[PDB]
Amino acid sequence: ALWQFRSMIKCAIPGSHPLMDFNNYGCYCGLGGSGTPVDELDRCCETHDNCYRDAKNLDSCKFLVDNPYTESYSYSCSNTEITCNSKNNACEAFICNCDRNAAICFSKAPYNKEHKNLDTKKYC
Ligand SMILES: CCCCCCCCOS(=O)(=O)[O-]
Ligand SMILES: [Ca+2]
Ligand SMILES: [Cl-]
Repeated sequence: ALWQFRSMIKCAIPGSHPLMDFNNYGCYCGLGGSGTPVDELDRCCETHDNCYRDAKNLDSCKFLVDNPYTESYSYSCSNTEITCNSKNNACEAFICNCDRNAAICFSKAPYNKEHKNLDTKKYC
């Protein structure tokens, strides 16, 4: 679930402001996205959007009727270490990892204020 995603990011990147920070960033961090990613971070989101694309096409998520951001799952945090609990079932585990990997990715990609609120129509 999205709330869990924001929570997950706040775990891997402490003083973070997930939504303020990762929405409308680059050409992929946000609703949808196209064009060439603008940097390592924008790439993290491209990967995340593909992971969510596979998720819906996953047999294990056949009963999930909406966007993966509505799929709730089970994760824990410890020392900015994100764990996807084994109690998660197929679809959840999967979606949990799309998120986890994204948080980790986000925490290791440079952040360039210039790529925030980028003009998509003009550069994507
Ligand atoms: C352009 C941003 C769209 C998504 C905004 C946040 C939607 C979810 O809000 S939440 O259910 O408390 O995690
Ligand atoms: Ca996106
Ligand atoms: Cl995204």
